[PDB]
Amino acid sequence: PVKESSFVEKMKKTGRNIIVFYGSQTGTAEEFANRLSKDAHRYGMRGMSADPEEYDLADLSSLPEIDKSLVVFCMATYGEGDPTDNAQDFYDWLQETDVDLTGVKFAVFGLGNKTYEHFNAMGKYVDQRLEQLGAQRIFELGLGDDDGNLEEDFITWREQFWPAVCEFFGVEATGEESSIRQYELVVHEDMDVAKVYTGEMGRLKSYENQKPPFDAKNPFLAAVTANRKLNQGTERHLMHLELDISDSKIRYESGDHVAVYPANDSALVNQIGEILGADLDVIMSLNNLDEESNKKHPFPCPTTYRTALTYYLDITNPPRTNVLYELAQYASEPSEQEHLHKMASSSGEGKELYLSWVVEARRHILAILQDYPSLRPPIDHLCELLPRLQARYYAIASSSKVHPNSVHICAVAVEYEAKSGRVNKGVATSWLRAKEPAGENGGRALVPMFVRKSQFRLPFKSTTPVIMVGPGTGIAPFMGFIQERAWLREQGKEVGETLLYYGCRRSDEDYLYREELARFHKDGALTQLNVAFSREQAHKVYVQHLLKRDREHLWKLIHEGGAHIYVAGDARNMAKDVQNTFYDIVAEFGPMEHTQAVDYVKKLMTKGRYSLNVWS
Ligand SMILES: Cc1cc2nc3c(=O)[nH]c(=O)nc-3n(C[C@H](O)[C@H](O)[C@H](O)COP(=O)(O)OP(=O)(O)OC[C@H]3O[C@@H](n4cnc5c(N)ncnc54)[C@H](O)[C@@H]3O)c2cc1C
Ligand SMILES: NC(=O)c1ccc[n+]([C@@H]2O[C@H](COP(=O)([O-])OP(=O)(O)OC[C@H]3O[C@@H](n4cnc5c(N)ncnc54)[C@H](OP(=O)(O)O)[C@@H]3O)[C@@H](O)[C@H]2O)c1
Ligand SMILES: Cc1cc2nc3c(=O)[nH]c(=O)nc-3n(C[C@H](O)[C@H](O)[C@H](O)COP(=O)(O)O)c2cc1C
Repeated sequence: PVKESSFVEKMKKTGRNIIVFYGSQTGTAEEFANRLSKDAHRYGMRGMSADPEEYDLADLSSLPEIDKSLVVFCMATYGEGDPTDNAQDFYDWLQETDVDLTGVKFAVFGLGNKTYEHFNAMGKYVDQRLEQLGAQRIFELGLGDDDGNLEEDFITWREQFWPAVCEFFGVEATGEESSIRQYELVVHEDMDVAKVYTGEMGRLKSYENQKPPFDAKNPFLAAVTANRKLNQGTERHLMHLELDISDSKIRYESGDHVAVYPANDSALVNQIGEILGADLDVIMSLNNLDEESNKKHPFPCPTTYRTALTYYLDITNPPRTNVLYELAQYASEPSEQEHLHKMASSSGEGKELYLSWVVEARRHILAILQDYPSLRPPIDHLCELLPRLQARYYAIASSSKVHPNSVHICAVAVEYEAKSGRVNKGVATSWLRAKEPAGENGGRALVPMFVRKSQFRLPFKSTTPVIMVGPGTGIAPFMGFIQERAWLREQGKEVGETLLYYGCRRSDEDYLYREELARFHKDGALTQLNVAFSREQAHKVYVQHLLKRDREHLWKLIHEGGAHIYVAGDARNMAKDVQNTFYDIVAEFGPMEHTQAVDYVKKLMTKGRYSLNVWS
């Protein structure tokens, strides 16, 4: 990327004394950064949030040139305790630099967690490194946990952070409070249709005029060739889709991920407009009131409210506390204005109400507008407050050795009864489920997508043994692994053992790729096809039980055969239980104490022989 000029100079030229950097992948850290940046005004200060990737952090050395200057880092962790893609350069710089940061004042809030090994790795590193470099910490490191409730961890940290800042710099709670807007509304009663965004992510008309290379800013509209129901029963809906990436020049390997940009439910969009009495077809733009910022709009503009609510805004996840806080002013019934205002509390009934009535109940914006009927905010402000609609990732279920021009997806459609009382539908899966191949040329079901390279890969040597554990939709990446493994064999190569440990409720309910797997097994592509049917008997039978059963042979492949272990699917419980079972296997056949088995297994991970492709 081409770097922006010195952030320190921008701050000087714009009267800013605090800058907040975000290492964000799915926007969580980015949003916290903006919240902190906006907070500054309430304390006699002025800040800006910034993407570290667009700057050279070596300029931190010049920050002391600004009086009462301070830098805050909101850093989330990804991969294997890595830094977010956008924080890679900063991370590389921190280890390599020897620059002296004497005079620099900092604070760090990490978006870390517990269902992962190095929980909050990045956050801890930045906070530690800046100090080593000579900078002085102005407030304790924050350790947020997305497994419980990050929002609340942030609220807690934030509540103590500002007072600490005011006391150190000797500033007053000046601003106190008062509704402030980041963007101004400009309605376009004309506008040449050719310059109105209709859902594209980057360059205007980029969805209609496709031009490579394609990525997150320029997605490729892949035609949906196939979309079929995978499960045999009716309990749920599991689907297999095939996206045509021919002529896109996109490359991929088994184990990578495919991201898609979905469209919200039209009915839901319609109702929001209706309940607010807003005309959704109004063409408009929301322009930053700060003419100096590079963030000219909250989303592609000009555009209609309908398009924004459909392709650019998140209207289904529970609104964050600051959003409800800003909306409170539009609730005409006192008790309702009060509940909304108190959602941002660090303790008490207001906090409990938020955790239960909003988060736990999974109340999206429309639900709140319906249940607190006096809340009728203007459409333009709400659009400024809502977070951006994020792309959804899927473990590519095919091998490029076999399907170089097609990317496959295996997904379960999300649809559940929320405690809010309504049925919530998953944005991307509901949208993907409705995509229909059409028929030859009559209608073209297109899916905006791009590929994100992962580190989940089959061994370089075809002879290395492979142990795959992926129950449920965790089978997704392994279909690619297996197609490729079978391919290698077909190509005359010597392939080591390939074992699949799969699981589903019942063979006649949701045994995904039943036919394909049976075929691969029959042809020898799969050395063993171990399937745990969890509900075909009174007790549970899970993949870990099969692993325990085969402990002796697996240990042989692991300790003597240099086998590679892969775990995909549920990251919350399955992955951990599977990990624990491997601990026990190693502990028995080592032999060695549990503590040592853990180390042994954690080493396999570091040496690239124990990989994960899990999610929640
Ligand atoms: C690297 C990676 C790979 C992935 N690979 C796959 C894959 O191969 N296949 C696949 O199916 N998915 C996969 N996912 C999950 C995928 O990205 C989507 O999250 C999933 O398909 C649902 O998206 P959605 O937009 O339909 O749902 P959304 O509208 O985004 O809603 C999902 C949210 O709803 C909530 N939720 C769901 N069920 C309930 C319930 N019963 N009660 C309360 N809350 C609930 C949760 O908070 C969840 O976060 C992957 C994720 C990552 C990060
Ligand atoms: N937030 C929520 O409330 C919520 C609720 C449901 C699902 N989800 C999400 O939706 C996804 C469901 O994916 P899926 O359809 O592919 O999986 P799935 O069908 O639910 O499960 C696959 C197989 O794994 C078994 N299993 C359950 N717990 C296990 C454990 N601890 N260890 C080993 N095996 C276990 C299941 O048996 P049994 O089911 O009989 O135990 C089943 O046979 C998950 O990634 C999850 O994050 C979220
Ligand atoms: C694919 C994936 C990998 C993750 N890996 C880690 C990890 O190694 N350590 C950790 O503490 N959290 C991990 N998390 C959780 C994030 O750190 C946490 O959800 C954070 O709030 C995300 O912030 P963001 O939206 O700003 O990127 C992971 C989340 C996803 C989706």
